[PDB]
Amino acid sequence: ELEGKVAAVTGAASGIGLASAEAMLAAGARVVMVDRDEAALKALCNKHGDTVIPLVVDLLDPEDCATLLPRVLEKACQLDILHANAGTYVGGDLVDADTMAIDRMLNLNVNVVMKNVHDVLPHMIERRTGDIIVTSSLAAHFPTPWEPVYASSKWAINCFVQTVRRQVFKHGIRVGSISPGPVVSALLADWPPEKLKEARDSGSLLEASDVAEVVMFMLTRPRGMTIRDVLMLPTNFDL
Amino acid sequence: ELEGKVAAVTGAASGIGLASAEAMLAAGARVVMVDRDEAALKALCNKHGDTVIPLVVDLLDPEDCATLLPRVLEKACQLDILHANAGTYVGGDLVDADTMAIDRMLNLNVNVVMKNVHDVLPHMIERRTGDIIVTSSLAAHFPTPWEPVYASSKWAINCFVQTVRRQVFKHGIRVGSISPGPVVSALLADWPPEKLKEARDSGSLLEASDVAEVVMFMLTRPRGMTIRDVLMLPTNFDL
Amino acid sequence: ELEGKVAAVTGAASGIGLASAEAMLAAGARVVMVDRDEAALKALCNKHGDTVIPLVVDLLDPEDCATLLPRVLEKACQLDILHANAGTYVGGDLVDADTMAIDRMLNLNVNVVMKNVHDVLPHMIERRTGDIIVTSSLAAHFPTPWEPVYASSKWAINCFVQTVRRQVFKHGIRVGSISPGPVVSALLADWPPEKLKEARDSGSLLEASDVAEVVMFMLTRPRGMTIRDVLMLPTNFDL
Amino acid sequence: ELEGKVAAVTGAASGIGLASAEAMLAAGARVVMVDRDEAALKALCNKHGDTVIPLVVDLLDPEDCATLLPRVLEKACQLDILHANAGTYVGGDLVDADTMAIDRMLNLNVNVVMKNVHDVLPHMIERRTGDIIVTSSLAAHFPTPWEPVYASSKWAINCFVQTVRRQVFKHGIRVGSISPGPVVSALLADWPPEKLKEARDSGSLLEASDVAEVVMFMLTRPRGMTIRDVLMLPTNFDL
Ligand SMILES: OC[C@@H](O)[C@@H](O)[C@H](O)[C@@H](O)CO
Ligand SMILES: OC[C@@H](O)[C@@H](O)[C@H](O)[C@@H](O)CO
Ligand SMILES: OC[C@@H](O)[C@@H](O)[C@H](O)[C@@H](O)CO
Ligand SMILES: OC[C@@H](O)[C@@H](O)[C@H](O)[C@@H](O)CO
Repeated sequence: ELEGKVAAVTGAASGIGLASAEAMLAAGARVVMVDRDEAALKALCNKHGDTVIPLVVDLLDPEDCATLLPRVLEKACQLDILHANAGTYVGGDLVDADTMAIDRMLNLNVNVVMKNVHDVLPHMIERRTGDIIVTSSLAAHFPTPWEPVYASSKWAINCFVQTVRRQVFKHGIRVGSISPGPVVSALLADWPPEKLKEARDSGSLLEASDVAEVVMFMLTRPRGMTIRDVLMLPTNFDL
Repeated sequence: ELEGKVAAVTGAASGIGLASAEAMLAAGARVVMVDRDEAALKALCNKHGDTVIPLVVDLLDPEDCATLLPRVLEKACQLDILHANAGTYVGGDLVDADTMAIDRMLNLNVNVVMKNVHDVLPHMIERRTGDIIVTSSLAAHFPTPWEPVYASSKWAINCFVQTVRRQVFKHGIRVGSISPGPVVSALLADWPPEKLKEARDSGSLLEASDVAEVVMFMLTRPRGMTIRDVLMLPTNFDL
Repeated sequence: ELEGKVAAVTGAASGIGLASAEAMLAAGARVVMVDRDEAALKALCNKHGDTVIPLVVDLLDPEDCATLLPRVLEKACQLDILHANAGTYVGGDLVDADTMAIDRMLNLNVNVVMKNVHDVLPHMIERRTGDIIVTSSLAAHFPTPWEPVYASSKWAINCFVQTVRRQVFKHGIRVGSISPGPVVSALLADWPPEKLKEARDSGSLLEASDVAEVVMFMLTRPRGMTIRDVLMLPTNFDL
Repeated sequence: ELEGKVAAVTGAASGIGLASAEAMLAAGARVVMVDRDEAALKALCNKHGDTVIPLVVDLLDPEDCATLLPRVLEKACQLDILHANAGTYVGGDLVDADTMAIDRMLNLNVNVVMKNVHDVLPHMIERRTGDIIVTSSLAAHFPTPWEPVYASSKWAINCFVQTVRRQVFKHGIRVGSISPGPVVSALLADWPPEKLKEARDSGSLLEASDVAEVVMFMLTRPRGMTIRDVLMLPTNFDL
């Protein structure tokens, strides 16, 4: 079980963040779902009763990112887990892409992730026990030619995770990430035609509910042990 | 459960291979323990009844490595899993080390691992379903200055695993590895004084029984999904 | 020689960008020095005569980053080389650092670098011949525990460079980077006390004039060949 | 110039080792060419006069690898440079390849390289000044799916080089490697049909004489600076 522990999930309104939030709830926890889409959250706040706490944060406003931390402790307190799942996608060639989404992407996939971790760590250091999981990707361990802006952001995540945990583990904290291949998501529309055609694998891609069990296996682990990364991909995906 | 599946484990006579073999047996499987030490195996063949099949193979004789495959099918058949856990250690500076152990190490940590995989794959391609797990290390993802010969071998393993699975997954096969930090083992005597002192962490290092559960989680996984690597280390180990 | 070719250098007002700009000038080229400090540039515009073109760009305003490209072609045209040397530093623990510099850093070390490349590439694709060099770091190939925010940005650069060149080389373009260890720079004040003490190596660290010769060796290279990266560090630096 | 320095080159009888040996000779040095093919060496010993010293070493006999070091000091002494260029190739799928060449390859591409370095280092530590260059490959920085056995060996080389230099640089020694893409070589016959077709690039591949100049640039470098690696590939090669 997850006893009476509290967890926060960015981008929880949909996709992996959604699957991760629902799986934590099952194990017995209050979960604070964070995303920009309140209308999407609303439907979750009721058919999930009481234990689902919504928190609307653009997360792309420096003022909003800082709202995050205290608001969690305000709304529920008892923070023991953070899951920075918030992420986007930009694929194809570098030209033919706008300067805009780029900025927005790296800031959400890198800047936001770091700031969130930076802002929630003081709590865990006083309290001791802390747990942090970042949503990485298979692109963190491969130079995928068709997503230069996306893979690079995940390479930054790879470094950041293993390096930051080296300066925090003395305070009873665990840090890790999940590096999944392609997964069913609205983000699949943001792909280029390079591959995708690959993602037509009758090896039904990866289901977002499957990675959540890995997240649980990472959380539900002897405190003495830390799982820093997990490389998972659809068996019938060529990479 | 592991139904009536059969598995083979190199270096199963002790350490991680030993923990891995025992955990498979629990899930319900015949396991072929492979190692050079028959006297060590003997004690396992009886107090583990019937389901423990011994196979004495030096594994450092080209003639013996080839004995491996048919002998498994001879002794029990029904091979669905291979675990290349056989490995050794060489630490310290490069000078002050003998040319000999080196050769012996790389051959066992690289040459033997590959040959074993090469020799058991034909079976799985005809049969379809196959599963392969290689025992890697945290050194596969770090340039540890105090074990030049050991880390490099694990970097080769990192490449080999993810690259070989790209040319086999079309035949219903899963390939992956486990990259654990330091673990209680007779190999701990082979360490230099560089760190080790680190391994005095009252964060009781890593227990070999804990990684075995990760191996099960890798095996006991939807066939559609493949876990390629798992980074685990003692929480109180600085790396 | 660099014939009548033109080059642009970000952060050219000081440090590696300064050394790189001066070395190009020697080989025979007009160089557009780009930086926020006009007063620093001014002194360079006169004691370097005619061939030094200044361009004041904050580079941390989306409106200013887009000013870059046309202004180069406006001020001098004939662009054949881009050098994205602009970068900053953030070291120490993650806590004890402000959310602000972080954002500013990743945006300059990642977002700005990409946008600059994105905006200058169309020219080279029409013209054919193009050359791009990014200033990376030794941290691009190591998880330095004491600079989590800086190393991660360089890991992104490592991916970005080798991956972007795979989708441009068909148009007669070369892309690469330089990954130097610590070098004498005003950025040395931004270091933590972790190491630095190392940088007291009577092995006089690395001189910024030495890396510039590597840049020339990268540029001054058979067009048929592309140098993608160069790992250089002070001989007496432990990493 | 290379003053009156002496250098040793493994696999110098042909290919990159051949180009490297000839380029050193030009700069002014005695060079000991090492290879299994005496008949190939013979033709070099005469039309290259006096400064070319042959040394026939199988290099795949543990007894022969140890012959190496003293014999160099026997034949010429004054060793200041070692170049471990000796290497082979194995491509295609893992099945369809023999256990034999594999063993032979990893031993020559990994075991032999290490042993050679291990055996020549004591000299340089007493003498102080030393220089070591290992012939790596682009495969050291990519998981090439069509050469599992070759790339993995180069990943080991990548670790070995940067990690070994960390425990030797205090004795006035420089260590590095060259990571070139595909190059014209008799080893081109050992390729699979996967790509090769790529190597039909009218971007004339890479010429072995071009990498030698990089080697010189690595050697001919301020002692205070060490070039640890150089990533070079044919501009019109997709990787
Ligand atoms: O939804 C994005 C996906 O989860 C990510 O993993 C990459 O797109 C994939 O790895 C391709 O490299
Ligand atoms: O028993 C060996 C250990 O399991 C291995 O993981 C390394 O020694 C460790 O990672 C140090 O880098
Ligand atoms: O000025 C910054 C320096 O050039 C950079 O290279 C890193 O600080 C160094 O590598 C430490 O890892
Ligand atoms: O002759 C071998 C070649 O030099 C090597 O570099 C690889 O074959 C190439 O990189 C393919 O990955």
